[PDB]
Formats: sequence, C-alpha cells, structure tokens
Amino acid sequence: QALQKYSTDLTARAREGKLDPVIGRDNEIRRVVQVLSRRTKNNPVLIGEPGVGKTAIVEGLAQRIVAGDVPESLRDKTIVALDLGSMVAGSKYRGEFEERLKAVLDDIKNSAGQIITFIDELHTIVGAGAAGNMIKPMLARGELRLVGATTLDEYRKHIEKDAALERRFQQVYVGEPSVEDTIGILRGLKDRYEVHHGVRITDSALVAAATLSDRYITARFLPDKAIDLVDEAASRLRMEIDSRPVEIDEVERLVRRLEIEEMALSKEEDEASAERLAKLRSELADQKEKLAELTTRWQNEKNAIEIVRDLKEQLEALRGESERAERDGDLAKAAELRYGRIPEVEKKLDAALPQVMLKEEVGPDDIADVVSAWTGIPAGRLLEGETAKLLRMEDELGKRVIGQKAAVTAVSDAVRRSRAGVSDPNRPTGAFMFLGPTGVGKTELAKALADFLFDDERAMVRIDMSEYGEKHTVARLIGAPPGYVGYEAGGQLTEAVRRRPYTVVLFDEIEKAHPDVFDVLLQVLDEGRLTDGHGRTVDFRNTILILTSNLGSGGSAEQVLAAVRATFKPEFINRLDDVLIFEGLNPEELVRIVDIQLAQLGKRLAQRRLQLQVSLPAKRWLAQRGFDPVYGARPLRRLVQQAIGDQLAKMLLAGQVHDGDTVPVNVSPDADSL
Amino acid sequence: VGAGADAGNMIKPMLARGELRLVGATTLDEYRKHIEKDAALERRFQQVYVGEPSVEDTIGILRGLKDRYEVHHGVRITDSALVAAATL
Ligand SMILES: Nc1ncnc2c1ncn2[C@@H]1O[C@H](COP(=O)(O)OP(=O)(O)OP(O)(O)=S)[C@@H](O)[C@H]1O
Ligand SMILES: Nc1ncnc2c1ncn2[C@@H]1O[C@H](COP(=O)(O)OP(=O)(O)OP(O)(O)=S)[C@@H](O)[C@H]1O
Repeated sequence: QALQKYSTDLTARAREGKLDPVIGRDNEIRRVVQVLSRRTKNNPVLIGEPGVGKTAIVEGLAQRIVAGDVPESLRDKTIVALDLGSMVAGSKYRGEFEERLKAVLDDIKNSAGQIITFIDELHTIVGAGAAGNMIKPMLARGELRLVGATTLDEYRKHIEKDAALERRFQQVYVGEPSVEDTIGILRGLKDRYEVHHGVRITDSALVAAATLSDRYITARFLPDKAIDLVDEAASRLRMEIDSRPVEIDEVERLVRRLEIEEMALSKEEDEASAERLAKLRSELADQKEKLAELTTRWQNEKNAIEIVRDLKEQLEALRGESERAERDGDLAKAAELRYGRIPEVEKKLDAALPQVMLKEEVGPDDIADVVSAWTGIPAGRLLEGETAKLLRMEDELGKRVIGQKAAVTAVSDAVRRSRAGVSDPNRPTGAFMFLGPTGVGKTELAKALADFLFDDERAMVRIDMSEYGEKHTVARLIGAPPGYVGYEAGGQLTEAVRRRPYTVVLFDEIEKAHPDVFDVLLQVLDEGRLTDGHGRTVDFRNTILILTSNLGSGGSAEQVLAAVRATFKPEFINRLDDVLIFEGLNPEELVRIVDIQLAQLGKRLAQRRLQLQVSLPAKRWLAQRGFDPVYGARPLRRLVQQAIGDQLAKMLLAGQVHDGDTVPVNVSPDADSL
Repeated sequence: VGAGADAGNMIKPMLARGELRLVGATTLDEYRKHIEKDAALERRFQQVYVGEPSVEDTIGILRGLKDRYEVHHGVRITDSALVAAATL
C-alpha cells in the first residue's frame, strides 16, 4: 500500500494516453531493455546534457510496454516513479523516514519481477538522511531495477564521489539529435499543439523552426530549443486571431497615451512648455493619420473574406439542388444548375477567391519573428520599409561623417550583404580595420554606424587597447582561470556579448597593445568564437568588429602598408576584410564640417532658448583660418570654441544676453564681433 | 537555489509540465552567478531582456507619475522641471 501511497504509477497514466508521442530513439530503448532484462547489474542510468531527452525515453518504454512491443520478460510490469520529496515530509521523528523507505523496499520485494522502479533526478538519493544508503544491500542481490536519469555533470559531482555506488550502475549515453531527427520529432508532435491551441501549423514552419534555432540559440539543445519557437508562435497567432492584431494594438495605445499627456500638458502657464507642446500635437496627428490608414486596410480584407465565404455557401446550395434535380428527374433544372447556376457562382467565388495579414496559420516567418524577439538578432524578410533605409544608408551616414566614401561604401555593403541572407554564416558579420592620419574620422564613423542600428550612441561595447600593455592584462577581457580571486565576475568583453549578441565592438588604437592580445583575435576572427575562463563559448557570428590605429601617418600608401606588414602578423592581416585607408581633409571639405559644428553648438545652447545667427563671411573665415594639414579637424573645433564661446560667456554672465535671445555674429578685420 | 540545509528541486517536476505558472525577476549579474551554475534548472525558464529606456521616454514616465507625488507632498511640480530632472 505504501507504493500507491507515496509513489505514482506510470503505466497507469500511459493507459489513459496522457503521455506524448516518442518518435525516434529506438536504439536507446533497445539498449535500455537489453540492459534491464539482464541477470546482474540490471540498473540503467541515463546520462546526457539537459534537454536532449532523458525522461522521454522512459515514457517511450512505458508506452512500448502498455502497447505490447517488448521482449518476453517485460509484460505487464507497471513501472513506478518514486518521489522522495513526498516521502520525507512531516516525518519529524527519529524512526519514520527510514521506516517508510523500508516499507517501500519490502513492498517492492514482494512482487518478484513485475515492478520496475524508476527514479528521475537520481542524484537526489546521495543524501536525504538528516540514510539514503539502504540501496547497497538490495543492489548487492540484483533485487531492484531502478532506472534513473541525471544530467552529465551532476553524475561526477554527486555519484562518482561515492565510487562504491557507481560500480552498481550501467551508464547509457544520450547524444543530442541532429536537424533531420529534430524535424522528424517536430512532425510527430505538431498535432498536440495544433489541438491545444486553435490554429493550423504548416510544414515549412516546422523546417525553419529547426534550421534556425540551431544557428541562433547557441545555449540549449535541439528537442526543446526547437519546440519552444513553435509553441510561442502558436500562442502569438491565437492572441492575434483574438482581439485586434499586433501593429495596430501598439499604435492605438501610443495614440491614446499621447492624447492623455497632451490633455494635461496644454494647461501649462509657461513659455518653455509652450514649445514642447508644439511637437506633441504634431506627432499625435502624424500618428492618427497612420492609425487611420492602417485601420481601413485590416477592416477591408475582413469584409472580403466574408464575401468569399458567402459565395462558397451559395455554390454549395446549388450543388445540393442539382442533386435534387437528378433525384427528381427535372431536366429543365438539371443542367440549368449543373452548367448554369453552379459554375456561375463558382466563377464568382473564384473571382473573389484570391482575397497578406493574419491569414490563419503559422508561416515560415512567424518563427523568424519569434527568434528575432529572442536574442535581439533580427532575421526577417526586409519588410518593405527597412529596405529603403538600407538603400539610403550611405547618404544617411553622410550626415555625421564627411568624405571617405571609399569607407562608407565598404561599411554599408557589409550590412546589406548579411540582410539579404548571402554572407558566410561562420565568420563575424564584418571585421575590418581603419588606419590613416589623425583627426580624420576613423573613430567618428564607428560611432555613426553604431547609432544607425540602435539609435543610442552608448549601446556599443567599447574597449580601449591603450591599456593592455602586457600579457597578464589579457585576463581582463576573458575572466580569470578557475579558482582565483576574481572568478565570480567573468570577463569584460565576453560578458557584454553573451548578452544581447548584436552589438558593435570597437578596438581603439590597436597597435598600442601587447602582441599577445592580438593572439586571441586570431580565433575571434575567421571563426566567430572564443572560450572565457569558465569554459563557456560565446559566439561573434553576428557582431561587427571595428579596429582603428595610426600606423605610419606619413606614407602615401606603401609606407603605411610596410608598417602594417612589419607590426602585424600575415596570418592576422589575412583574416580581415578590406583594410580601408582614409584620405585627409581638403580646404573645400571644411565648410561642411564648420556648419555641422555650429549646428552642434546651437543645439547645445538650445536648452536655454539662445539660438545664434551666423553670417556667410563668418563661416568662410572660420573655415579658412583653422585648416593646417597635420591635425585634421580638431583645430577647427578649438578655434570655434576660443573665438565664439568665450566672448559669448563673457557677454552672457554680465547680463545683457538674457534668455530668449538671438545674437548675430559678423566679421571684423581679424576677429569677429557679436 | 537555497532553503536546503534537496530544496527548490521538488519543483523541477511541476515546472517542466507548466502546471504552476512562474514569474520572476533577478538582476542581470546574479543570474549567471546563482542559476546558470545549474543548467538543469535554467532550461525550464524563458528569458525576457529588459533594456533601459532613454530620456525621451523617461520624460513620459515622469509626466505620468507626477500626480502620485503631488498628493503626497502638498506641493505642485512643473513640467519644465520634470524635463530637467531627466535631461540633467
Ligand atoms: N524522442 C523524442 N520524442 C518526442 N518528444 C521528445 C523526444 N525527445 C525529446 N522530446 C521532447 O523534448 C522535451 C525533452 O524534455 P525532457 O527530456 O523532459 O528534459 P530532460 O531530458 O529530462 O532533461 P533534464 O535532465 O530532466 S532537465 C520534452 O518536451 C519532450 O516531449
Ligand atoms: N570626417 C569627420 N567628419 C566629422 N567630424 C569629424 C571628422 N573628422 C574629425 N571630426 C571631428 O573630430 C572629432 C573626432 O575625431 P576623430 O578623427 O574621430 O579622432 P580619431 O578618428 O580617433 O583620430 P585619432 O588618430 O585616433 S586622434 C569630433 O569632434 C568630430 O566632430
């Protein structure tokens, strides 16, 4: 009675069909049976990584027994799964727990060879005492079966430490299934999710949800890292087929919130607030417009679907009538229906029939959208709005960087070549090095690129190679070996990519580092991974590595290349993408930097409503004064500051330039007045 | 992970079957220190990365929360101040 009291049957649940299909894994069940029905050491223990499927095999064996496909001496066994969590509970006296264990063991002893005990998470029996050692006597006679399943490391962490027991067990290895076996298991399990949710599931989806989740989720194992995607896409589609679909359910909520905020911002007795109120209304209206446009779209197709349906119904009614005409022998209506009314409505149906958005089944891209919500990595289809930004990318980078089209092109052509699903999948999404004279942009372009993709300049992982001067500093970006002072901290680079692996990495002044920090970027590049202290393996197959330097600084093109081939390894300059070289600024190009800097300054002193008004000779002199062709565009910034900001501050903190003003600037013989 | 002395371990069966719904919240760098050690457990969990907002939306959050403090402290708060309390 103790068995039915504490433990729980498994074959009884199998009889009610409460288990899931167990597609595949015949070799492992064969091995488990041929080990279980042995004479001695009749105790199998399943060993495998978490997620490979280790309880599923035992459920499959239970199904096989209840079906009757097992060898001779395995008929009507009634496998039982223990529960020590329920066994040791409220047994708060000296002689209760071991007594209950003795009772269970004796009730198992009674049944000669029927009961096949099963313990999931076998490692829980190493303690449980204050005991748990009343298993060696029974296993010393082969009186139990006791199939168990644990993970790989907990085995050597809780059992191998007790090498007496490990002698009495027989190991079975369970490796992860490959992509085809995973597709098979998914095609087997599709039905249960189809019935639990309320939607259909195609097969191209079951193929994509297996080929993707092996490439992107590099932390789990197939039989579940593939199931999760489908089981999330199904629920998303059910929620969509409920009240209004996604991409409307967000615009509506943004519009309502904007209306609420404006309804109380309007009643403000201020002047600073009177200008921020003039943009709130603008955006609210410009989004009301989009909500209206989107609403009509989904509202129609809706009607079209209903039309089609009606036409189907009508058709069928006529078909039923042609049957009847033949039942009644009515020729007048017989063919009138059979080649008149029926094909008439059929054609009408067919004409409306082509009538996307929320079709009614999880396509091959809902899985991709789920994977994109996961891991932040976007793998979609260039949904007709981003394919315009990815064409204006160059002209848009031209808003912050000027000139250097030779580099802006080779930077842009490294993103579309990955969006179009073309570039190699085992290499970073692009890793190339800038080098040239100082003050040209080789750091500003990396910032402009890292903002084109995230809209916040601080979201790029950044490490300065000017500190890593010796070997022993390499451990700063990889963590520390096992068992040292700083070990619960991990690395500094690695940890910024193991979370949100879509960032953009920037190595500043690569040549200032010790030529052993170079020796880890060898396997960073051209393979896209490295191993930190804890043995983990992060994956750079989606990052965009960028490197800057200042080598040579004087050569046309061959002296800088000589410096590179002398200070870099051939097997390290052989892995990179195009090695771009910048040109330098010209007396013409400086005006388009001058006006950018002046707009920057106007935006800076704009929180106090203090816009400027610059003159044409002012800009021309300001560009023709600071130009020297050795320090790039920094002297221009210094000159702007020293020539405008100091006079402006002198005038400002002496009154007379109070808030809400606009001062004009004009040229005097050498300096410029205000 | 604690409570033991075989604890937070009797919940592994019920988790993998979806019986009890679980909703949690742990800071980003104690996860990898107390959970990812036990990958047998963190398999059962679905991660939801929560990135920090920007100033333009912090403005909105403050505009919504203003009235909750207006009542607590018997004062009034300017929107030109709710903007500065985020830009600054
Ligand atoms: N061969 C298979 N046939 C059908 N479903 C499978 C198969 N292998 C795995 N699965 C499914 O994939 C999941 C596997 O989860 P489990 O095997 O219970 O995890 P586990 O293998 O027990 O790992 P631990 O150590 O218990 S965390 C379940 O949802 C199973 O239904
Ligand atoms: N091509 C450019 N376009 C716009 N601003 C630029 C450009 N080159 C330099 N600047 C300005 O100069 C600063 C950026 O200097 P950078 O050239 O990026 O420094 P750097 O590229 O790291 O060069 P070094 O050799 O490392 S000092 C910012 O204040 C920019 O406004």
